[PDB]
Amino acid sequence: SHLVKCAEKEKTFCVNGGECFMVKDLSNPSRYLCKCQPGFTGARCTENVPMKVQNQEKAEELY
Repeated sequence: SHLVKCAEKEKTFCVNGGECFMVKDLSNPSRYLCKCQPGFTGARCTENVPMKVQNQEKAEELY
């Protein structure tokens, strides 16, 4: 059940720099495990989420 890196055809399975791996064991089809970037959600790590206090746009988080 080792985390072997997804082949190029599959590395796109997780986006936004999501480091795609696959649980290498002779049971599952190709069950994925993606070490996604801090502040992403969804199966494919498609939707970004608050990295900062991403709501206080007035606060000096933007600039």
